Amino acid sequence: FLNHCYVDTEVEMKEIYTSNHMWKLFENFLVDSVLEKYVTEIVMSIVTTFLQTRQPVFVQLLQGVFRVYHCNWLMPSQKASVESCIR
Repeated sequence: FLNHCYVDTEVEMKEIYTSNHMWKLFENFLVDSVLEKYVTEIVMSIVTTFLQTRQPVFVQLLQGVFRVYHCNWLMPSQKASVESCIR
């Protein structure tokens, strides 16, 4: 839904995106192809001007090995995580 609403997430006027943003990110990191979907959502979401959520993205790096899921996507996720850490 929200990944499909990423085309709606690139609107010119972002008014409810500032309030709902910073709330739906941490709920997405509650438990974690599901991992791939989570990675895509994480990639879509940049850090707003307001972090401590970077420890669960390393769970994606820690869960990148020791699993049948490959790291082409995992590598992209790691890069995204690095960018988030920089931000």
